[PDB]
Amino acid sequence: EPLESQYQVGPLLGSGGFGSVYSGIRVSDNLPVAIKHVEKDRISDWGELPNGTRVPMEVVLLKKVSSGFSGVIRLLDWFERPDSFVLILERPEPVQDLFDFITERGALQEELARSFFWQVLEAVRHCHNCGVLHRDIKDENILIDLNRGELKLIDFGSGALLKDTVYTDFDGTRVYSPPEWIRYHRYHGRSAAVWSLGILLYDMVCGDIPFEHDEEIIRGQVFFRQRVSSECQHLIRWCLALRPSDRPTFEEIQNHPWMQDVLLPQETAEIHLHSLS
Ligand SMILES: N#Cc1ccc(Cc2cc(O)n3ncc(C(=O)Nc4ccc(F)cc4)c3n2)cc1
Repeated sequence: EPLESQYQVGPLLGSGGFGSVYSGIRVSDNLPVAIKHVEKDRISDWGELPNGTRVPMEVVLLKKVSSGFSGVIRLLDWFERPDSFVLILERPEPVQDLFDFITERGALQEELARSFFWQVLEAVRHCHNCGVLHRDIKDENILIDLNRGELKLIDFGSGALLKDTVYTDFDGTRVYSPPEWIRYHRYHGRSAAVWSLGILLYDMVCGDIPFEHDEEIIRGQVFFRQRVSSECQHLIRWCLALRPSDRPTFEEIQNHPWMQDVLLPQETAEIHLHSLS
């Protein structure tokens, strides 16, 4: 029942101002897991479990999205310690984050970018349907299950319950934040999400993000540094519309001409991932 008897703890995987994550194995079935520790003192957002339990908002959100759909890394279990919470998360093997993947490969071929972006969209839709807003969509928060060619969202440490009214707080990544936040400190969940997806898509096909400074975000002029098709440029520019109401809905994105004929995840892996080149 204690954490230490159910799981064998291994070396560090990663960390940050969000938490520290270790490799692990569930003793009962040898299932590979990831073990994330969060300091109670570093937690700003608290939530309530349906049985009235004070936990980190991150746990609340994870639980809501953690039914079997495989586009998010699921929370298998959690533990409370005197000064921390411990999250047991699934761990695909082999696995690589999208940030490292792009860095390794440079800009992605559009067929691959299409597959990846489509899966991210499906994963984000899943989250919204579960009443959860991620608020930090970016390459570092996306894992690739290399064998299956399936992408998985991680790190709901900056997330919130999804609502239809204005958010006046943001603790996600600034260069992925929309102009309305930069200018007015106000945004709506879905349209800000679409903005971040526009940045993500650009990063996929160009190998780097489009904006570095606040003035660039506010200007909203997108320059392409890599060869990118006219349909992909159009979708990107659309997602990066300065006015939130001018941005496409998720329906409109997925009905966009650039998005048609997406590969299945296993196809994607066979063509693009199972290779030395
Ligand atoms: N690659 C990589 C990879 C990606 C991120 C990290 C650090 C990190 C930081 C963080 O604040 N959070 N918050 C949640 C996760 C998480 O779920 N990470 C994770 C899960 C399964 C897995 F197989 C690998 C990482 C997480 N990871 C480590 C390894």
